[PDB]
Amino acid sequence: RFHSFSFYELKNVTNNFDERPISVGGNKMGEGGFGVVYKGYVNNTTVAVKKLALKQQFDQEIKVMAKCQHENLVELLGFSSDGDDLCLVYVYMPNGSLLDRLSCLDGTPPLSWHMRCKIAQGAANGINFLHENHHIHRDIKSANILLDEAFTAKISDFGLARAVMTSRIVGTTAYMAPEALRGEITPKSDIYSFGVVLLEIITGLPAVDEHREPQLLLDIKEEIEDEEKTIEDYIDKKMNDADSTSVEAMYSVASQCLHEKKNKRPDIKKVQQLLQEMT
Ligand SMILES: CN(C)[C@H]1CC[C@H](Nc2ncnc3[nH]cc([C@H]4CC[C@H](C(N)=O)CC4)c23)CC1
Repeated sequence: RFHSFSFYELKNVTNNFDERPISVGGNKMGEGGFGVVYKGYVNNTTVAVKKLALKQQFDQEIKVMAKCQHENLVELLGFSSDGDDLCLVYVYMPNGSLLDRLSCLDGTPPLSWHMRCKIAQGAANGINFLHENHHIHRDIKSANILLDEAFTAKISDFGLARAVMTSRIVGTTAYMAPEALRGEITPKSDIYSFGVVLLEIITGLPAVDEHREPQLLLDIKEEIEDEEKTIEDYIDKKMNDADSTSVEAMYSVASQCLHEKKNKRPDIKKVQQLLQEMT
């Protein structure tokens, strides 16, 4: 099981929940709609503390994380429920998110094609574990693929995860399958979202850019298919080791995951096999 941390302990290790960025000497790593993420130091070890700011997503995170322990999923160390605020304690990921590394946020070097292939394989191994254990993530995106000291991919944020139709449509629209947008709950929707992640890895482009044509990255599949553009035209130029053949083998996997008809998309086990054959 997990550790029950006291609020006071979490308060002094996050320097009284210092909201100043790390870049100016504070403890704030990033904020989202459901809280603030702080850098902490417990057992000399660095930790990530999400102080929540909702209670259902707290319990859903603990529920899914108690059941799901894999090499390619972030690990939750514990939580704090007793004290003024709810916190979630995780293992620290020194290389942040795949989104940030692909955008080279804060001046970090571009990821090589070799690093990118491993991350794709890793993230897929994580999705396969989730699907084998009958869980649908519902928010597969690069911001939710974290990177450790060896740049091993770790799927994060199981707040919207589910063990089919719903009224409460959730996820990130730039990554969502057409049927997910209509209200269907299916593991096939996670496959589609992973296809967008593969496109981000090949291109280094964000899934949505309001000041770009096309605004949505998934739309380049149409441009390539209708021979208006090539996959080579889109390949991230911030790489020196991107081999044409393996880039084409990854784009084929991405194109397959982005099939508009959910039943024509491969299952996650087929995705792993395809990404393995690529290397
Ligand atoms: C924009 N950018 C600066 C981001 C800012 C947040 C960072 N988060 C992390 N950083 C390093 N170690 C980590 N371990 C675990 C996590 C996250 C914490 C938040 C959790 C949640 N349920 O929302 C998911 C797991 C984490 C990632 C980078």
